[PDB]
Amino acid sequence: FVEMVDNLRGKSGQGYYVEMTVGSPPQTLNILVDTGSSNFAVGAAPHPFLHRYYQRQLSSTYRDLRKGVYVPYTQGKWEGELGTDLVSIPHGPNVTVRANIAAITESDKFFINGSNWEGILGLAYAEIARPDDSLEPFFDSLVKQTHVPNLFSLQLCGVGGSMIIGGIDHSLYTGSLWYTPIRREWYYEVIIVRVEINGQDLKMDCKEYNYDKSIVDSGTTNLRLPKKVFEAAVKSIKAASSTEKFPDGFWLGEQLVCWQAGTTPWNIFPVISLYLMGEVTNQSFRITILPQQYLRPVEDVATSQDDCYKFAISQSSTGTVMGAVIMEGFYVVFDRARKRIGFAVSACHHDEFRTAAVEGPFVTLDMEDCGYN
Ligand SMILES: Cc1cc2cc(c1)C(=O)N[C@@H](c1ccccc1)C/C=C/COC[C@@H]([C@H](O)CNCc1cccc(C(C)C)c1)NC2=O
Repeated sequence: FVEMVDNLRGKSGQGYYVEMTVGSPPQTLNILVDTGSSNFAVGAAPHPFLHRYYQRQLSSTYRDLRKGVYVPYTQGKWEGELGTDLVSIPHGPNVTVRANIAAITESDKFFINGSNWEGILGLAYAEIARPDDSLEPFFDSLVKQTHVPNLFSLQLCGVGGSMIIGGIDHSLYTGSLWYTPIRREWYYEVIIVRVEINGQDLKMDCKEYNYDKSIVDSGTTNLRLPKKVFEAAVKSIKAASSTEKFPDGFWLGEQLVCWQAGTTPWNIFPVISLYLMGEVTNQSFRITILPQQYLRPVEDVATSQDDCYKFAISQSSTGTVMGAVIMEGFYVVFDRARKRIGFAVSACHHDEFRTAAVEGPFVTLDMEDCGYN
């Protein structure tokens, strides 16, 4: 696993990617790591934002599946043609597998100018693959075709980080690993049982936190919350930070807030705790996130007399999304073999006053199931 450490790169706010090769002879591409979807897809024709792309006609091992595919995400969409080819991860396990690949031929608001990645690795389950669940996802192929154990973990550092395939690297975290069940195998779906802001409970029925599912998604930046939960959370964050007033556009994630370089007032912003269902009845643990995680710096030389930030919590109409802002400075273990997700504090986490945490146990008397439907 040391060979896999620091195998992820990224531009701030533009996506974490791993190097892969596709085809025979190997064509090198940088591929976005996405636990929020299940299609492996690569740019396969010119695009103003791509420095390189998959050339199927140079690969003797390419097999055309004679089927088109269209994938509309929350942000962005693409379409292209299915086939299969040999794939390897130079800084992953030492194996070469034959995998499904979508050759993207048209796209809209999907590739990002300057992001350095040319494709996406959907690491979730076949139930949400397009065009349907018969298209085996990459990680499934890898496990079936090799001896790699059925689990991977991600340490995203807010850029670089590590994707450890087939295991857990103890150098990447401290303290204990706490596990929450994967509720259903489609997305990495989990259940939040409680939310607090500065230790104050939001006080809603816990099904609202999971309306109509809650997922762990490395392919989305923000923590995204159902409308009712989002409005409650903003109200409580505004209340805690009320010594300064910000425009509504800031709270809507449409406008930056800036402070003279070095003077960001971290202390006025609250910590947010998300309590995740535990492995034992009515037990939970919490992960705590600091404003350094949910106020995302926007690098722009033009504004660089200041430190400028966007509010990285937003409203969702498709359930909770624990995006990269939540994953950053946790080590997150996708323990597919045991149908659970592990969290620990990451070696790449804080202030001289507060530190992000993963801790438990917490018990609740309330017998409600927090799962939505
Ligand atoms: C609002 C928003 C949504 C999404 C991405 C971003 C922003 C974004 O800004 N992402 C960038 C990034 C930067 C820094 C860190 C992490 C990500 C770069 C990543 C692009 C890849 O997009 C991946 C996609 C992810 O699969 C979504 N999962 C739920 C889902 C919803 C609908 C359909 C489907 C499947 C089943 C087809 C899944 N993310 C976004 O939609």
